[PDB]
Amino acid sequence: GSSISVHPSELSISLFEILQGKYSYVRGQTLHCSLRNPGVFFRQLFIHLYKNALANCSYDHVLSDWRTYESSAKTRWPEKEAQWGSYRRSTFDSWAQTMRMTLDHLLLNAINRVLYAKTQLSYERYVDWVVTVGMVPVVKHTPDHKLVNSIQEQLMKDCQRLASGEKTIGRILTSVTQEISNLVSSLSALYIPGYSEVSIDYDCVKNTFVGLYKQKRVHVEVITMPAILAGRVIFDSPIQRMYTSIMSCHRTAEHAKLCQLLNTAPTKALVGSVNLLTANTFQSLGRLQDPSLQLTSSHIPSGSAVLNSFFSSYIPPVRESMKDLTNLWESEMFQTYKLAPVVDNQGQRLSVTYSQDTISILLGPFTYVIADLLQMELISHSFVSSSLQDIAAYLYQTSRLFVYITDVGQKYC
Amino acid sequence: YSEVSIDYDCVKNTFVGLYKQKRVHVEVITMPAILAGRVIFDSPIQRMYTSIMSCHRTAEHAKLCQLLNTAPTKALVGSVNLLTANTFQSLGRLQDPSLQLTSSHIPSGSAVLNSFFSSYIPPVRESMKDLTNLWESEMFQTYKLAPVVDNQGQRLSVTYSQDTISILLGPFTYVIADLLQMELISHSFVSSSLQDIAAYLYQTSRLFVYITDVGQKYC
Amino acid sequence: SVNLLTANTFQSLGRLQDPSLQLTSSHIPSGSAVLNSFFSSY
Repeated sequence: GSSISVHPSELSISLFEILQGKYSYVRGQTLHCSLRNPGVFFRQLFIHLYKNALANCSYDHVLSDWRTYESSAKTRWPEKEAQWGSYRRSTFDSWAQTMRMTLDHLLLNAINRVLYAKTQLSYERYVDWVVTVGMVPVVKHTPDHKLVNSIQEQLMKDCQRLASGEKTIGRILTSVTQEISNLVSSLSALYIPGYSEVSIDYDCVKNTFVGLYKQKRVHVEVITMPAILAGRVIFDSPIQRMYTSIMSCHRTAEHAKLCQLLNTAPTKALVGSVNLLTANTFQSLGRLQDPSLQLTSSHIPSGSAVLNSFFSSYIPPVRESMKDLTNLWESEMFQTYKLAPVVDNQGQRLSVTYSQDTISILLGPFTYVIADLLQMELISHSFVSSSLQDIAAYLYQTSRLFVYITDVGQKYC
Repeated sequence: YSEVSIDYDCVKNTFVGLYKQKRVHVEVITMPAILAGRVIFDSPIQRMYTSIMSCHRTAEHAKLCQLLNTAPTKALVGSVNLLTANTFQSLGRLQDPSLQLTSSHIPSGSAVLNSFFSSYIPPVRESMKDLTNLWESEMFQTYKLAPVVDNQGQRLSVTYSQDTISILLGPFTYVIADLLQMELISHSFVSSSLQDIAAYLYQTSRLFVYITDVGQKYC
Repeated sequence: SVNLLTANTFQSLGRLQDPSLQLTSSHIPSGSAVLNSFFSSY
């Protein structure tokens, strides 16, 4: 009735080292290294914080500012009050392009500084958790106002570029700033706590699995429940499904190296420091005159009259196990996490991007389950290979601000 | 500033570095594993370290089997460069007992019953052909570099991508130096030229908007 | 015990001088005069 079992066993200490590649390493391990990419989750923080800044609905505030922009352009062009047909088409495009460069300057700078905050979360640990084990330890730290207070002064410094002087131009530009003032302080505080330590901390077995730091307990989040036998715990993991063939490749490679180093001497019979790549052939042969390298002694102890003898040659099948594993891990990430590669003509492989199916498997529980992040929205499929210039360009056409400008532009036509 | 493979680093809860008499601040992008016995890093070279060591030791093994099989006649007992030298001048210098025979003394109390011969067998170049495909899959998946390829699958020089510019030039610009106003480069600008950069930025600049505003009033 | 992929060739051959790796003993107990013999491969 104890109900406790150790998680860091002899199996689990070897599972984390497979990714680290000390024991066995092949070409198929590299496709897991693209699964550890934090830049796709970095795109989710860029889309979320930019969309809600452009989600403010202020109809009368937008239409009142074009009137003051029109009244400014009346004084800049004197003696042209009689004509007004050419006045519309030049100043309307002149009104729209002013508002893009102000959002290019101040709005995008606040997004990237939250995105690249020093030592807060770890997506590379999270892929190192989930692929190895279904459990994700959660250490909740205190939300510290160290990087937060550096942002809260830049809340004022976003206004200091306009210096609160242009109330007409600012009342759109601060309305999108006063929403991102509140949202960053709500997002960055939730961006702090969640931490874990891969291959360091300790985990136990009960009805609900528990983890522990030096003196405190650690909450455990499980995405895939392993099998718990009373003798030995077997995980439901893609590496655990690979563990038989990973062990078999290194032992036959050490067997292959053993047969190489045993067949060094050219003459085998019965009885009954300078690097050689750098050394000259004249200097090497003076050092190779040793009885260990030239002969193999086979003593054959007494009471033994040798009747016959045979010779055995070099035969490990070395590279056939390596060529299987490169096709084996290639079929693993493309079917467990369903990654879609891009392929040029004549079947040439390029870098593998993510898919819509892996963004529900990984970035679903990474965003929603780990941290209490309610308002977050999942990324569309075509945005994973895009650029930061391409993201803010496409989101403008579906934003709130473009609807108001199109409403103004179709009345005057 | 920093000094690669020169300065000194320690291990604590927060990692610290040191110059001759002053402390050096340490910025960490990937946290390694800290075991009490041996420290194992989370590095792409550290993930390669097993196969890098195995290639040189079997190449030194391959060179050892070459230099052991020099003499053409092997039996039991029981300075001018040769590329530059003439064949008549070389054979006068090759009349040496070390190059012609291999002595195998077989010490006393040993009546040799049988004997065998072993030939040259290292698998030399198969380890080298694996590593060229191994590092090719490493930078294209850890840093996600996009190459350009002509027809019939011919490889050209590999440019950067949008994914490596967040991994490398993100922490290089923002984390290291307090550079607030810096903006990350667009994707299509990495292969451009300096004439092409200033041409394209003019069409989205502030100055072109004012000139277009003047040019549409008079039309 | 050092892994042969990591070990030097000079350090390995000092450890490979063992009677188990070099020979196979086939005792063929008494009352048996061996007439012929054969070899089987992989």
